Amino acid sequence: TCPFYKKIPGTGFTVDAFQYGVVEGCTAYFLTHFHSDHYAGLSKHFTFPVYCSEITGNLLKNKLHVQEQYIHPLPLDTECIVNGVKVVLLDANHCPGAVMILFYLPNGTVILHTGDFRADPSMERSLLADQKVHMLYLDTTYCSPEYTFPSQQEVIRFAINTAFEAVTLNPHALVVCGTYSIGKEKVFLAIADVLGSKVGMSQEKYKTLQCLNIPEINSLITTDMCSSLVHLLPMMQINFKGLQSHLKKCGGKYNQILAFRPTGWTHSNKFTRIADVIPQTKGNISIYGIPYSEHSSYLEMKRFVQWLKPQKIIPTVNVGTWKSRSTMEKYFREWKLEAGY
Ligand code: NI
Repeated sequence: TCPFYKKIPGTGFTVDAFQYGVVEGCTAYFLTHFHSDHYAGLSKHFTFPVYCSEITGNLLKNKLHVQEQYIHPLPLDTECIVNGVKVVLLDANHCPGAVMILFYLPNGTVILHTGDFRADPSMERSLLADQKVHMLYLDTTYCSPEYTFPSQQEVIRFAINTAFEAVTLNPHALVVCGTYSIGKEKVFLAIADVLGSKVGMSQEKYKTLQCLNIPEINSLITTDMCSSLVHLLPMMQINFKGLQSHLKKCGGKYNQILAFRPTGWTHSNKFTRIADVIPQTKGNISIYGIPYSEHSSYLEMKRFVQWLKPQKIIPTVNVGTWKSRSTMEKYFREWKLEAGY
């Protein structure tokens, strides 16, 4: 059944709860972002109101074929009424179109649901600074102090310089970037841009990127692989076998591949800086794992929660085992005591 942590008390609202059949009493289904764990169950046959950002709305229409009448896009940073309840959507700093949702309850409670987020100090000067938040429904993906990672800016810097050097040493070297969902477009766009190429991809992925209101996008991407030296591939196909495979297809136009696997956290974060990264090599093919996260580090999450001073925190991630639940509850208490709320 739909779990309590997907239900908004005092409303008929649910968040990211599309795979339980009909949910009894739900009058509006909110969708935080277009990632399959969150949208799972949506299709052309859904006939209930979906509320989401304009970008997520494009993806529901064009990729899932949900019928326009059931898609209710809302502007960000704007007080809106939904079945008689004041709500605001805010940028979640996750993937394109991803939002947090502020619910203002008739009883006077204020609830923030973060969807998936990477906390940032910039959020401390959004509409959140304006009033008190009583309940936080929190993206707890990396809620443990071993989870450090560098800034997005540091990670893009590294990838830019790595690829530029490699291609300038060898003009017949091809760059490949893995993907399996939206998000992390900056990796392949910033590399494409330093190399004066467009990025080349399948027609399915091109369609996906054309929904995202990215400015000047027609100048940045293409479906003509031949014209491009930055290729996007399914993340599955980023390994030496599927790379060699792919290298055959380019027909002697390239003799080397330099490939990137944008990972979340991996255990070399606990010993190795971004400056000191190395790839896995097999001949003319190299693979860099780079830790580009679109989720909060443990410290970023800690700071956001200590700024917000919520009265109750309900985790939405890693809730499936008693050990995780108990560990999280400990950090929540530490934070509270350190900060005096
Ligand atoms: Ni996500």
